[PDB]
Amino acid sequence: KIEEGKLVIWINGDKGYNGLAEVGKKFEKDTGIKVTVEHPDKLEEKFPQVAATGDGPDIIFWAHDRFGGYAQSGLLAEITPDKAFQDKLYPFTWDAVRYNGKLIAYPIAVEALSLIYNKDLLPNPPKTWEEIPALDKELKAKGKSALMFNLQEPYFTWPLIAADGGYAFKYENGKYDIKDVGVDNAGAKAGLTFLVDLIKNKHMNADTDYSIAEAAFNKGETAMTINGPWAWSNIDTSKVNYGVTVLPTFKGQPSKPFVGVLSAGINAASPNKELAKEFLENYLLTDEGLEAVNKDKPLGAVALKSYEEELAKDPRIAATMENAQKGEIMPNIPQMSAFWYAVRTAVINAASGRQTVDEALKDAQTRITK
Repeated sequence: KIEEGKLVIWINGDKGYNGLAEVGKKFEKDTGIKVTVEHPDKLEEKFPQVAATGDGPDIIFWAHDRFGGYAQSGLLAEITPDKAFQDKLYPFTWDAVRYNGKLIAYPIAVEALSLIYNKDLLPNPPKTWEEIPALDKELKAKGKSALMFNLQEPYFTWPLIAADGGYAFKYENGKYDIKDVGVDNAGAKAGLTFLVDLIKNKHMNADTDYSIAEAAFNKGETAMTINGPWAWSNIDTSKVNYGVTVLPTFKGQPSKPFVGVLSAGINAASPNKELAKEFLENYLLTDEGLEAVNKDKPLGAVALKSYEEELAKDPRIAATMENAQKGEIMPNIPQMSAFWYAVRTAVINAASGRQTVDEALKDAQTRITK
């Protein structure tokens, strides 16, 4: 039971606060409803504290992965965006926020991975995964390494398997297959095989993580680095020209790194569903509101086509959104998240040498089909 007549909004992201806060003010100005915007980071540890007591915000934002636990806990209220919004919602992302064949959530922001590399040093990046350890090899004798993936965590080992195209990479005439299981493919096995073998070959480091790479970036321990665009904010400490290319190679043909679409829900414990309703439909999912939020967050973030139509004007973002279709949208489905975690444990058991690639993806398969 959340207090009536109030709108508490737990925003989720690096910034975006002022943008959404100003939108919250506009809501309060027109409705008279007191709006409180905040960002209690570490929801993984903090959210449960209010979730288990029937408390929390009225509106709350989650990552494509983290959201699955939000709906799983049963704190997600039914959400029905304006019919026009559902039309402006692309099938790729509109289905991504469904569950049990029902629309349960709405997207707010779109992010994707990539291959960030030192362009000044090597303007020609690895064309494929076989050319990743090629640069680790050249630096191997130099006491350095090109690849700086988080390998202690499954962050950059899960998509390593998926990158090959044998796992979590489907397409059917404007649709995606998230019912099949990819870990049983040799392509999926190859990705995990690459991990383990290249660790033994002293090109990859299972110990390397965010904090190690971050320190390496600030200290300048290596001549170059290969990592995602999320780590680029730490990579660019060197103040040199870093370039970007396609990280994954899908059946021998690269296209576009996987696209993680952030989404938000409404607290079931909120009696203020009408306040979240009006805010959502009138403000949050309005081009003006999306622009306000993207005042602090990257402009690439988009909820509706109606805003993507304005992003089409941007030579760079338009091309990104076009190429985004060449990848796959990550659904916020609770079951899909659990299916990913099945592999996220497999990649670590194999990296640590607890079990083989076959055994690792065997256990993953079982967990996915469970």
